[PDB]
Amino acid sequence: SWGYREHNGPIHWKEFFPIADGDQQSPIEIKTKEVKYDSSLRPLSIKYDPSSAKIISNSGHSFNVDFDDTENKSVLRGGPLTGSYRLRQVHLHWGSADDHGSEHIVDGVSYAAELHVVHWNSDKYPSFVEAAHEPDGLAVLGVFLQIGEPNSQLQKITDTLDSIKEKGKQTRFTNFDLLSLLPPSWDYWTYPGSLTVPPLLESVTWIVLKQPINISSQQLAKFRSLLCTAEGEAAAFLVSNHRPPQPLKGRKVRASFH
Ligand SMILES: Cc1cc(=O)[nH]c(SCC(=O)c2ccc(S(N)(=O)=O)c(Cl)c2)n1
Ligand SMILES: [Zn+2]
Repeated sequence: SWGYREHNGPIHWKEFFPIADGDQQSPIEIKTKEVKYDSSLRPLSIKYDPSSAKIISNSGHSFNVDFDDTENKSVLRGGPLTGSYRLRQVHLHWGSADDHGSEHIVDGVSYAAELHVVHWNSDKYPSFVEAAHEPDGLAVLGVFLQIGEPNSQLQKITDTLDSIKEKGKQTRFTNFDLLSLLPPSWDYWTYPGSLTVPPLLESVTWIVLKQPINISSQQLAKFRSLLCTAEGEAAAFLVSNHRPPQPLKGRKVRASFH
């Protein structure tokens, strides 16, 4: 099965999922002199209910905070989006070293990690599952992490990781104030792309915030202790789980600011 190890990592994914070589793949290099300022883009309209968070799990590929998306308590609107995108899931990407952990790269600068906040278009689709197969179905907010002072909201996640070390394990997790976790500035870049993991579907409107948030080196290192392997399998650690940048193939990256 797919992963980030030598045999099963990003270079080999095209072997099980050919769209890995598609024309709208993510992540990408963001080259700021090539981005087009677009005055029709709107500021982000963000509403996240801290009670929406319910469970945190180890998928084998990252941790997932899953949100109750039964109704429209936590939604993203504005930005490049038409209509209302419902919060589903938060997860993180990192690398084995603090200087190279993010998926999107900005003029060659990788960050220490990158948080993804995944939402789905419930104004057009009846479920996440249906939305995930259409070009306008998903919207992902990408937030960079840089090493700095410890982050008291991320401490809440790190404190759970010992209880979910094995692939498949879950624990309850709620009262998570995702709105306060975001950086001061919500200036962003946006482009049409894909999931950055298999099945790599080309259904995502990416919204990548320019300003990073801080995490300490000790908090970040805790994520690398997660196993990519299940209880009863030979242990291997998820030291790195970021996909390299993919060809832009003529897509327009736009900025909400200039
Ligand atoms: C978000 C979610 C909930 C769920 O129940 N199942 C799944 S399958 C994984 C998936 O669809 C997915 C994974 C990664 C991403 S990412 N790395 O943020 O481009 C996305 Cl948009 C979607 N994903
Ligand atoms: Zn992701």
